[PDB]
Amino acid sequence: DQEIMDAHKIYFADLNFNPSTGNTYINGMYFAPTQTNKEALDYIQKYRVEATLQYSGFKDIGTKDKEMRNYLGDPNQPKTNYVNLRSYFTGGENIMTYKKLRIYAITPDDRELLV
Amino acid sequence: DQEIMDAHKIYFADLNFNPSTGNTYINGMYFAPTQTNKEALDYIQKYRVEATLQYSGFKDIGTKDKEMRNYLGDPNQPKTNYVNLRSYFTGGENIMTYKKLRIYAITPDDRELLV
Amino acid sequence: DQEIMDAHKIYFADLNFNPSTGNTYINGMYFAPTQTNKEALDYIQKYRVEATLQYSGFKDIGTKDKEMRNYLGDPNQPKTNYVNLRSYFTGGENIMTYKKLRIYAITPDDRELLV
Amino acid sequence: DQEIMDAHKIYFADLNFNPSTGNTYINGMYFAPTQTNKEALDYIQKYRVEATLQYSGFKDIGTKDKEMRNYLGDPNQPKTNYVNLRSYFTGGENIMTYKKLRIYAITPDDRELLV
Amino acid sequence: DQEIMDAHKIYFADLNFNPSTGNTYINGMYFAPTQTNKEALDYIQKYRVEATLQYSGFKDIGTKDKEMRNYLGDPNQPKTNYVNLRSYFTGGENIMTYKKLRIYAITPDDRELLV
Amino acid sequence: DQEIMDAHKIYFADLNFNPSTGNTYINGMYFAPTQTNKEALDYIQKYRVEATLQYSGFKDIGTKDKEMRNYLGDPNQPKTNYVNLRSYFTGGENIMTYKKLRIYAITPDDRELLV
Amino acid sequence: DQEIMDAHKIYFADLNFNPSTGNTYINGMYFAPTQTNKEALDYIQKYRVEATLQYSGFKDIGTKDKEMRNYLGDPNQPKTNYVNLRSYFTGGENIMTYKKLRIYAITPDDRELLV
Amino acid sequence: DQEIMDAHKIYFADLNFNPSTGNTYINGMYFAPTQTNKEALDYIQKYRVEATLQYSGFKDIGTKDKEMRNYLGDPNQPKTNYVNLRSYFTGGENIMTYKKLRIYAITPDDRELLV
Amino acid sequence: DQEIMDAHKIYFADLNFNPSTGNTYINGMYFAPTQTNKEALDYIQKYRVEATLQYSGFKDIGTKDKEMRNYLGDPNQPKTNYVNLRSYFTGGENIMTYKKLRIYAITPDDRELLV
Amino acid sequence: DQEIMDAHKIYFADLNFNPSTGNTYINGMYFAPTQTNKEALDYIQKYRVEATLQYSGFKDIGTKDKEMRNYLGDPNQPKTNYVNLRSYFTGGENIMTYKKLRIYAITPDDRELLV
Amino acid sequence: DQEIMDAHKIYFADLNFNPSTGNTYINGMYFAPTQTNKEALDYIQKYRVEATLQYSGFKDIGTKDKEMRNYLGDPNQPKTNYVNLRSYFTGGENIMTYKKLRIYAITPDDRELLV
Amino acid sequence: DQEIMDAHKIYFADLNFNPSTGNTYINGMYFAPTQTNKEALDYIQKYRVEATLQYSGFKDIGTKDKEMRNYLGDPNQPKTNYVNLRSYFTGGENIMTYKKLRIYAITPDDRELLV
Amino acid sequence: DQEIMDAHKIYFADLNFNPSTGNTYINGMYFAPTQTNKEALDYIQKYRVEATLQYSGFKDIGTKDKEMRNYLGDPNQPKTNYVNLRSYFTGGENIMTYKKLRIYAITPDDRELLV
Amino acid sequence: DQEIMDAHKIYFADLNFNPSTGNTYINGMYFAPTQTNKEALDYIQKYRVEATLQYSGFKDIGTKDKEMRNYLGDPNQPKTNYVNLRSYFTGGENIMTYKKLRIYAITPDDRELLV
Repeated sequence: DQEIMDAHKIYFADLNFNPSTGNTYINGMYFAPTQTNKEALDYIQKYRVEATLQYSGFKDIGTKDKEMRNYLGDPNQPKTNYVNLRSYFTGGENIMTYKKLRIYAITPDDRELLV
Repeated sequence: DQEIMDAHKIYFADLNFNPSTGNTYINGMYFAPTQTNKEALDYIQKYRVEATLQYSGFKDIGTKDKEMRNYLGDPNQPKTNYVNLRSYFTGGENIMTYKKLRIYAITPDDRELLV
Repeated sequence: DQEIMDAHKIYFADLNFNPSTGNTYINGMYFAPTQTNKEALDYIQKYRVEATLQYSGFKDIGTKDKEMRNYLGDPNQPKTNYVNLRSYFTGGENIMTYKKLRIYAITPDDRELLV
Repeated sequence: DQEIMDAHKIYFADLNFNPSTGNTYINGMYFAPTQTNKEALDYIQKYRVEATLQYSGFKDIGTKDKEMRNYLGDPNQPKTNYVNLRSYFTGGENIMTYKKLRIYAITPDDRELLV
Repeated sequence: DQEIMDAHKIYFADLNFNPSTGNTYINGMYFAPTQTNKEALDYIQKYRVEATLQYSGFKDIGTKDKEMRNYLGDPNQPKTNYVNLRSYFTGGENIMTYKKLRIYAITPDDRELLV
Repeated sequence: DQEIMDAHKIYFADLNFNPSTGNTYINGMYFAPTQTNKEALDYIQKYRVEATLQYSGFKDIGTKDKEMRNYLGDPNQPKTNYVNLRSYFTGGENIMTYKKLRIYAITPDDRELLV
Repeated sequence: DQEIMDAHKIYFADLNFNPSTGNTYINGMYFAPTQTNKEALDYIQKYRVEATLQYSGFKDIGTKDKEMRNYLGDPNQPKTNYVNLRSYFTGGENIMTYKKLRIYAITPDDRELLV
Repeated sequence: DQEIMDAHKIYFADLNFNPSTGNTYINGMYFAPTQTNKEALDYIQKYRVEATLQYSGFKDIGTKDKEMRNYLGDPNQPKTNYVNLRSYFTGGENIMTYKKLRIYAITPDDRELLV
Repeated sequence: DQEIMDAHKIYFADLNFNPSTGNTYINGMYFAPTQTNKEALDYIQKYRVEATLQYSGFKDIGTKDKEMRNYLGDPNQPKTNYVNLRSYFTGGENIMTYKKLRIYAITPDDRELLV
Repeated sequence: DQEIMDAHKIYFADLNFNPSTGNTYINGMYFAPTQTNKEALDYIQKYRVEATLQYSGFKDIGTKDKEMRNYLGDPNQPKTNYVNLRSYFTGGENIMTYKKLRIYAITPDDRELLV
Repeated sequence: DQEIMDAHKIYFADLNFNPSTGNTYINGMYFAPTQTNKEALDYIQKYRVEATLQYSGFKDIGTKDKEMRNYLGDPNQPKTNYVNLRSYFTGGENIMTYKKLRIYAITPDDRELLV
Repeated sequence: DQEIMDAHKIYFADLNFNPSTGNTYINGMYFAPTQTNKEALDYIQKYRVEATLQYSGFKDIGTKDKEMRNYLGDPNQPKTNYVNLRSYFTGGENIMTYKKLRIYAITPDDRELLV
Repeated sequence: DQEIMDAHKIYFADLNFNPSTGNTYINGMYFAPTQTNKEALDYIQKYRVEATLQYSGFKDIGTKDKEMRNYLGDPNQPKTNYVNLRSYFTGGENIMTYKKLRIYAITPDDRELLV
Repeated sequence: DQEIMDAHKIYFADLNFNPSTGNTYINGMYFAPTQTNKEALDYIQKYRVEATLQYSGFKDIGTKDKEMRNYLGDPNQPKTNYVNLRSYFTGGENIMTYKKLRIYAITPDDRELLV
């Protein structure tokens, strides 16, 4: 059901501010808030990132799975998807310049979100 | 038992005040307080709102179900119905200008309350 | 055993004081303290009030049941009857001007206490 | 300026509730809240009560003076008069049945308030 | 310097929310925030309200004076004017339906703000 | 001593993070940290901003003065200059897109910093 | 075993002091502390008081049973008898002027203690 | 002015309760509450007791002076006299059986109060 | 095994100090600390005291049993015997003048310790 | 005035209890409580002890002076004398076996108290 | 699978700072953070150190086993290996000068990390 | 395996400092820390001390058993032996002058440690 | 007095440990602890550093003055010199690799300490 | 007055215990407690130590002065002398093996105490 699986462009990233610097880091993505007609988040299973770290930026980080907790940290909401940007093969932090998001169902590799 | 199912005009909405603004938002409706002769709240099951958000106001929000907790937050009261204005497909807040309330039993779509 | 069921004239009401007004509201009646010869409180079951609210005073409020907790809030006392003036079909508060108390055993409607 | 000195009928009494009884006692009178045209509270000086105590009710209690603190215990209000019902020749408490209020300027004895 | 003394239309009122009701009351007006070219708030001295109370709404309340504290309760701001809606000849509360605002310099009576 | 008064390009802005949004606001500029050869911050006196607010972005905000507190909130540092982005003719917040900084000595209007 | 059942004259009453009065009230009787030769407290079962209340003093109060807790509120003591002066058909308090103590075994009515 | 100096029969003693005994001890006498016509407490100066201690009861204790603090420990009361039963030549405590009260003005020795 | 059952002369008493007196009372006896060769504390079972109370000193108090808790209140010690001077037929306290200690095995009455 | 200076036999010592021993030590003597006829404590000035320490008991300790604080640690008492058993040429503690008390006025050496 | 078992050069040691000295001690090694292609940490089992202590530095310390807790003390990370530098036959502390790390699989003794 | 059972000379004693004295007491011995080649602590079972107490120093104290808790109070250490110097037939404390340590396996009495 | 002003080689640096890194930073130098014969710290006045920062390491930092507080943070010590490594023209932190220390009396530039 | 200035052999040292070692360090000497006949501590002024440190033990430490605080840390004692073992030219700690104590009056160098 390919095309509507590409059609969930609305998204939100979770932030973390560091004082005594001037920048904000990403530590998670509250992904695909539940609209009226969207239940294709059952077929899609696995996620893969290619981000920009603080040291040696563009690199493959690895493939992990979704963790459906909530939307916007609110208890009375549906369960939406959430890409966790911590359980990944990294040591540094992640910044907000550019990023690529390769997504794995059974055998596609669709690029679903580009900043 | 249609007509008395339309005859429960008494209602109350639950509020939330924001300081450093001047307005009050709605976050729930303590609906149909129990009068002497009203037990038609068993047949009615599902609810649907069409409200005015802070951004792109009039839109269909979706259909959800009742949560009979209490009336006016008081422990020694009967159980009345309560439309929860949080478990709905929204991201913003809701305001107090105008609203429409489409109600679903088995196959009617009766408009039960208009502000 | 009708007449002694009418003969329990001693009673006490439970109060609630509001500051920044000048009046006191009723929120319960510790009813029929246990005297030496009174065990007719087993046959009587249900109670009904016709009180004076803060808005639209004299009206039928409804029929409810007894809740034998204690007398005067004291732990080492017998269990006496208690009319709860909260689990009743009302929204406002109750005041101390005038009141009527219609009491239901199997099929009498005896008026047991008049202020 | 006699007649307007009689014309300040609006008043308020300060209460004290005792639990494990059913009554409320008077312990002060926030007297003559400041209206638009009333500055005759400068000429009047002394006050005298004839109240109903808990024991041997109607008796002369004595003559004392005013204590202009506030109105309704609120800091941002004008200063109004206040009859203190504690600095008086009594030992018991005062109740809310009936009372007489004899007021002393230079040589009148005007009865200013009757309950 | 009459006309610019009429030209300060930007304003803000200070609110107070009561739970277990559904309304919000006014208890002050943070008046005339300091724009780039406005120093006519020195000539104007006294204020007078004609509001709508909870009981017997439209009435003259009286004339009082300004209290320059701050703007929006913030310490690092200029001093702006503030109409205090408490030091006025009233006993009840004030609501948000309609209001009239008669303002007194030396001898004008300009109506400066109408809701 | 014009040119070195233009030559203090190193700067730092003070931030404020809002949760339940995704952005960071500016609320001050710790300006011109003290290098080895820079004592031209005595001649310069007044500052003027032209920023982008949350509503009606590009506008003249006004002219104010410096407040030499510290650098980076640290007690054992020299006193450097600080543009306060709060004591200015605004009501909303300020964001980080674009900004202009017009600076006033006796009679120049030098643009000292552009983002 | 009648006579030694009368021979336990040593006793102690439990007190309660009220400030802002001058008197002390009785609220229990730690009865018959265990001497060397006294085990007749097994045959005796029920107790009855005729005391002096604060209002309408001498009256029959009723028959109740013993509650063997301790002696003098001390944990390392034997269990002695205790007449509870609270679980009795009264509303007021009890005072220390005069009292009568009618005691019920199977069919005697022995007066065991007189003050 | 001898006779009215004898005519102040109203009095009150201050108590102290000891638990794990059954008695109450006297530790002060709030003496001569202020009635309407009594200002003979200026001429009288010194006091002397002959009480009953816990050991070797009836003995002369000594002569001391008055300490006008208040009446009944209440701040808004007049100043009345107070015999302090602690600053006296004793080591034990005082009990409530019998007492004699020898009072010294310039040269009388009037017995003013007998229990 | 009589004689070594008499040969445990080492002992210790447990004290209790009262301030505002000058004396110390006995409230227990940590009896027979465990030496190298002493296991005759198994055959001996019951104890009896004849002490000096505060009132009517020398009297038989009664027979009770041992409570092997510890020695000197220390957790890492063996279990030694302990005569409890509280679970005995008394009402007052015990003092340190003179005492007699009659000890009961099956049928001896050996006096084991004399002060 | 020699003989009455010898006639103040009533005295009291201040104690200190040590747990994990069995004894009580002396750390002060509240000396000569004020009786009715005793004001010879003005002429006497200096004190000298010959006590029994924990090590090398009977020895001259030295001469010191009185410290009139109170009697029995009570604030509402007269000032009586107090021999301080700490400001003396010792290192150990003092016990309660035997003691001698040599007292120095101008030139007598009267032994005033012997235990 | 020998060579890639040698190819995990990335590592991290856990530190402990002592104030009132100038040095930092090692108390653990968070070993082999999980990269993309490394699952040879299953075959390797046992570890052995030859470190430099504070006293008699170079010595064999002994052979122990791995404790897979986390990486960098972070809960949302994979499980990596951890050499515990406490459960080893030592008494002193370990310093940061030089160290040797002999590692035991079934029968190799590969030196895996040298500082 | 006698000789290596004698060869564990490394040891450590556990201390306890008393203020207001100048000495330190022994209250345990963390015995035989685990070296590389020592597992003879399984055959040895029982211990016996001959120490110097505060009173009547050199005496046989008795035979007790080992309590393998830890080494140096540290949780991540092996279990080593520990002679408890409290569960022994003593009443006083132990000091650090001289000591003898007689150790019991099945039938030897080897002296293992001498200070 | 040049040469002994060079002869104070003993020194100490003050540290600061950062967790979640592996290094320690310098934030001060407790300089020249007071030996027996050293009072040349009066003539020397000013100090200058050339350190290695975290970014663009070797650079002139500037000239500042001494702050004689203490030695090793201890209150009962003499006053020694202290180079403050914070009041210097820097923004980053300082590390422990290499450093140069140029010292200014009236007109020498002696290098006093090299790591 | 030389010889009695040598005759004050009684002394006491102040200790400091370190856990996780086995030793106690000296950090002060409460010197010459005040006996009956000793007031030669006025002529003596200065002190000098030659102790054994933790590193390079026997060395001259320097000359300092007395600090008369108290004896044994007790407030109600005379003022005795106190050698402070902290304000001395050292960096390490001091131990309890051997020590020499050279004392300076005007021109003697008497060795007053040897351990």
